[PDB]
Amino acid sequence: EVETFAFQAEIAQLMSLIINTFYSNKEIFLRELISNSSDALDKIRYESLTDPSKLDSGKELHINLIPNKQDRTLTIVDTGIGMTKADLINNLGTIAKSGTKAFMEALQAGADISMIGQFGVGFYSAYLVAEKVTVITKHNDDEQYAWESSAGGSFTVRTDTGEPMGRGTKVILHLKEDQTEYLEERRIKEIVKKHSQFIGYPITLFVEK
Ligand SMILES: Cn1c(=O)oc2cc(S(N)(=O)=O)ccc21
Repeated sequence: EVETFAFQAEIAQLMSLIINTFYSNKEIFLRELISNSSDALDKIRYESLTDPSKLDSGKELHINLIPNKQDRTLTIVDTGIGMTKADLINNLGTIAKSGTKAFMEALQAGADISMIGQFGVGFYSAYLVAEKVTVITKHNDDEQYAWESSAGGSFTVRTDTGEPMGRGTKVILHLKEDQTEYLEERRIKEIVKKHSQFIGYPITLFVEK
């Protein structure tokens, strides 16, 4: 059972701007997604401070980076708080409408796309390098869901029947044909060292056969 939704007009405009603007510094997508994962891990850690049972779905707080050259996917996995179905539909738990408004005013006033994260809509920087993005997520208060969009004004949400995750979020980037450098081990390490050196959770870069 697959539900198809239209993006709010402002969010469709944001993804069009990300996809169509000439902007060479695409590597910041990874910083933005890792920062999102850190934020989600902060949230479940804070909740566990007064209620330890919130970690019954998994005690480890970490971030894994999983490149797959056969599938041409880069997957960012975290064991953070996750998102409910309502969160997914409401722009993946962001205030994307007012964030897009502020971001686009900043762009016409000196800013560049690399500062997208200061406006709370850094997730959509995934479309700098991905033709399609799948988000698998599991929140303690809801079931496991899959969100997916190839932009173009719509996204889908369905119940996920894949591997159960316990708790957290998995962002699967289906990379553009000319963006496969972000599957290379040395390129990912360089980006993590450059932009994510002070993230307070272990980041594990998986290797391939
Ligand atoms: C293939 N794959 C995937 O799609 O998500 C994964 C998560 C893990 S984890 N973080 O549990 O080691 C390991 C492998 C995968």
